[PDB]
This record gives sequence, C-alpha cells and structure tokens, in this order.
Amino acid sequence: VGVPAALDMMLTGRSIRADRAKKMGLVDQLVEPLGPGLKPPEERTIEYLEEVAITFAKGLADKKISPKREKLTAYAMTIPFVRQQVYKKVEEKVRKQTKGLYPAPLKIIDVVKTGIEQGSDAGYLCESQKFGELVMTKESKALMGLYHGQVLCKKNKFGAPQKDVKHLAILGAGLMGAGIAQVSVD
Amino acid sequence: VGVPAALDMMLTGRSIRADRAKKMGLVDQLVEPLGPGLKPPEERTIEYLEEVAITFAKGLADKKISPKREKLTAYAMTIPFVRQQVYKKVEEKVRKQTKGLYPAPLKIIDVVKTGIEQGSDAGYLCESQKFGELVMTKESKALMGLYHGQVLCKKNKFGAPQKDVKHLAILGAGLMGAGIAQVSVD
Repeated sequence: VGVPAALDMMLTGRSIRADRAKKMGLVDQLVEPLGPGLKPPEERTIEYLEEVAITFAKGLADKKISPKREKLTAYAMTIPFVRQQVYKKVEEKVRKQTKGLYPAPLKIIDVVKTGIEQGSDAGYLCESQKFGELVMTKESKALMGLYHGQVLCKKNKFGAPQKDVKHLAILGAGLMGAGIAQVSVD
Repeated sequence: VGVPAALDMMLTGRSIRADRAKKMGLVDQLVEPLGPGLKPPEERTIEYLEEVAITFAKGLADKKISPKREKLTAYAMTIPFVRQQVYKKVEEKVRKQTKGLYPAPLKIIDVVKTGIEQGSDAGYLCESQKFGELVMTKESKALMGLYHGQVLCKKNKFGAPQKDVKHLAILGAGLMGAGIAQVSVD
C-alpha cells in the first residue's frame, strides 16, 4: 500500500472499517452481508463467503482474473533523494505528537527505515533483534496488565442483568447532563 | 563539473580551448596574453602570470576570495532514480557511434558507473585493476607505435628548409583544387 499511506496507519494504532480499505487498497473486493435466510440470519452470511470464495477460486487457477491492481502512484516510483526528507519529518512528528519518552514506536520506524534501501529479505531478521528488546523492557511490561484489566472490566461481573433499562431521566442540563446524553443516546 | 557535462568530454577525446572552459567551469579566471614588453614579447607573458598568481595567493591565505563557485544546477542534486536511464543511453551511444569492438572506452565507463553510488575513496583502486588490463592488451598495444609515427612524421626530416614558399598556383578548380585551397589558405 505504501510508506506514506500506511505509515500513518501502523503506528497511529487506530483501526479502519472495511469501507475505506478499498480506497486504501488492502482488501479489494467487498460484499455486504445478508438478512433473512432459510437458516438464521447470520449463519448464512458466514456460509455465503465460502461460495463467493470458491467462485473467485477456480478463476485464480486458470487466471481469468489477475492480482495486479492517484496520490500513491505519484509516489510509486519516486524516492531517489527525498528519503531523509520524509522520515525526518516523521522523526520530529512522533516527538511533537507524543513526547520523546516513548521508546516503543520509533523502534518500528527503524524497521521501515532499514527495510527500504537495504536487504529486504535480510531485513526480516532485524526485528528478531528488536521484538525481544521492546517486549522485555520496562516500557510496556505492565502494559499487558493494563490490557488484561481493560478487557477484565468490560464485563458485567454482577450475576445476570435483571429487568434491563430502556428509559432514562437526566435531571439538569449543562455540561454533564447534555454531556452524558451525547453518549447515552445513539 | 558533472557526469553529463564531462561525460561527453573525457571519452570524446577532443580538446577544448580556454574560452569555453569558463562556461564549463574547470578553470574560472582568464587572462589574455600581452604584446610588446621591455623583455621579448612572450617571455613576459610567462612571467606575468607569476604576479597575478601571487596577488591571488595572499588572498587565499586570509580568505578574501572563496573557492566556491544553469543546466548542471538542474542536475546538481538530482539523480536518485534516473541512474540507469543515463548510462544506458550512453551504453548504446558508444556502440552506435563506434561499433562494439572497441574494448577500450567502455572500460572507463565502469569507473564512472562505480564511482557514483559506491565508495568514492574505495573507487580509486578499481582502475588499478583496470589500467593494467587495457594497457597490457592487444587492442592498443600498437597504438603507442601509431602515436610514435604520428609525432615522427610531423617533422621536416629533410635537412633545413631553403627558400620557403609564399605563393601557390593551383591549376584547375573542381573538388581537389578548391579542396586543397580550402586548407592551404588560412
């Protein structure tokens, strides 16, 4: 997909829905799900993709369709000299967004800094000397426990819900009331 | 001076007078010779440059003048990707001008092919593995004898010239007569 295209993807952390992934170019074909079926209305949609896959699949064996395919096409061959003048702009970007005391994310930049212009297949062993470093460090060692608690408190944790709510009553407008209405309405 | 600027110089063989060397940029300052002197009219011109040199020279020690300085400036930083797309154009240029059975001149191209993009100071020993090759070969071994004869027959070789000519008489116009007049007149 490209250095500048996914460089604001793989370390921004944030996910993308399937709609922009066509215009991005990771996945190419889309198929919308189904409603009612002879089987319950979601089990067919997981069994619908098998046949769209098999009707793509025989075409791949005898090559009726090709796995080939306007801003990235401007970039697509053009980096002989602007090399430092992109990841330097990113080098100070990561320390203007956050501060410099995250030793995590710049340590994936050195991958894509060395993956370009050097041995690509030889580049698949640099991160072997890197993944063991920044996992066995004091930056994100407790970050796994943060994630365990993150998933651990998105749980009901009190028995079973009895007599669920459907209406609310927010006594007082202002900044909290209209505020919590802004999230509790959709 | 540049790859495309002198690339049509160092293997075209041909010399340049001092007038175009300023616009080229090898030599920077010019000085025209002199006529009559208190000493004979050419010995002063070789003794004139000593003082123009010494009046440049004291300025170089205390830096009043600098050794710094529009088609080459377009090139001057711009070769990240057009690399093959210049010496390939030259690669078939040398075999369209001559034919391919000169193993001499392409063996200075590989110098300037490897001098760019690789170790420059390390590049000063490649031609040590090259100059010994194309001098000790059967291409130009007799070319030195051709040059000995070239200088050897630009000589009077018959005593001293007695009663030199000043007039000519060309009996018959056409292609030789007007032809040899074209060279014997200037």
